[PDB]
Order: sequence, then C-alpha cells, then structure tokens
Amino acid sequence: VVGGTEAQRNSWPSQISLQYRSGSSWAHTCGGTLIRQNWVMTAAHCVDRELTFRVVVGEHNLNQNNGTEQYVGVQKIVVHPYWNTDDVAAGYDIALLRLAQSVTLNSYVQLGVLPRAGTILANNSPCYITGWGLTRTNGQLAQTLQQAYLPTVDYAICSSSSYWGSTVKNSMVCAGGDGVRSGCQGDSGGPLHCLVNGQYAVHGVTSFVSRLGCNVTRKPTVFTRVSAYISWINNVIASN
Ligand SMILES: *C(=O)c1cc(N)ccc1[C@H](*)C(=O)OCCBr
Ligand SMILES: [Ca+2]
Repeated sequence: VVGGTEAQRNSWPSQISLQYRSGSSWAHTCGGTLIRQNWVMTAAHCVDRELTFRVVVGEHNLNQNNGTEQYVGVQKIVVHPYWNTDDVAAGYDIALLRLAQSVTLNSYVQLGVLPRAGTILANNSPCYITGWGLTRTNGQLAQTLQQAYLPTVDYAICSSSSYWGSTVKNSMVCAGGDGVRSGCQGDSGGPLHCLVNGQYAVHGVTSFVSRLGCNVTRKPTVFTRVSAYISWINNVIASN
C-alpha cells in the first residue's frame, strides 16, 4: 500500500498473508481473505507459479511474533476456469484455496463478509485497501499491516479513455487514482473493504495497477468484483 497508514491490530481480522516457501524460509507474496474457516479467497495470478503456499492468519507484523498468528498450509487450489495468465485485463483474477485445517476464530481471526450477488457500489463509495505490499513504487514491503482510504471509481468513469479505458471491464472494481494512495506489488489478492449499510464487506480482490507505477493520477487500483463471482464461490465450496 502506497501512502497508507498503519492499521490497528484488530481492525481487519479477515486479512491474511499468503506466503511461499523460499529456500529455507517463507516470504509474503500476496494478500487474501478468509471466507471460510478452511477457505481463503485471493487473486488467481497469486498462485500461477507452482510453489508451496501457506496462509498466515492473525498476522500483524510480518517480521515479528504478534502472539496471534496461525499458520496453515494449502491443501487445494481452485482457480477460476476462465483465468488466463497472459490476459489479466480479461478478468477472472480470482482463486479459492482450501486450507489443510480449520483456523480458530477469534478477535484477530474472522470471516470476511461478502456482498450480495450483482452488487454495484455507487461512485465515490467509502472503501479501504489493506495489505503488506510495497509502500512505494519499486520500494519495499511493509512490515506492518497498512491501510488506505480508497473511494471507488464507477465503471463509466474508470472505463473512460482518460482512465483505464477498455483495459477494465464490468467485472472489476476501481478505487483510488488520486496519485497519492494505492495498492502496490504484494497487495494483490487482498481485500477491498467497503462500508455498506453500516457494515464492512469485501467488494473486491486486488488485481492490478499501471505499468507506469502504483500511484498514478487517473489510474485507480483495479480489483476483481467479488459480487460477480458469488455463484461461482458458493459452487466451489459446496463441491470441494
Ligand atoms: C498481487 O497479487 C501481486 C503480488 C505480487 N507479489 C506480484 C504480482 C501481483 C499481481 C500483479 O499482477 O502484479 C504483477 C507484478 Br509487476
Ligand atoms: Ca507476526
């Protein structure tokens, strides 16, 4: 997260750290959302490589023991059938992971609330992006969970030539574009928490930013619109 603020230890209990075995250690790669006690939702592109993955729940500080962490391995990876590595602008940037075991729910570990199917937020809706991604373009990963206020940009605007143009689709969500705040590398797969009817819900999955940089004016952070995959999500969990 670029231009964000350190998040409170118990503000976003649904946030997870997706890591992969690196030699003799683990390294944060993506964010994700705990949707089930044994299911996590992330970005497809996060699990494109064939590495060993593990999920860290109740995580706050990557390089420090918070006394709240729960480490679980990934048992099964279910990417979206229409997903294609070479075409991120195509969509379908979503994957469901089945955890080896069920995590213990508590103050730091909670299930993310999903939006109802077909739900579209109005322009300039109140949202927050969370993650441990790069704090600066081409910078380094954040040690502690960061957060940034990211109002949404409606399809009509986001799809305009001055913005993302045709690169973006109706099955995506735009947020930010102020040239100051945004998602960055390592934040993707993570949640986009939006306040609807007094309650925060996960309306998107961090997908992509511009090749130019993370924080670029008129280049909002792009997310996979979760409300577009409700049916799919339910079908996967019920069958696996
Ligand atoms: C976000 O999920 C993410 C995280 C990492 N570490 C690498 C890539 C991605 C998504 C993406 O499309 O960015 C390409 C890397 Br310039
Ligand atoms: Ca920790």
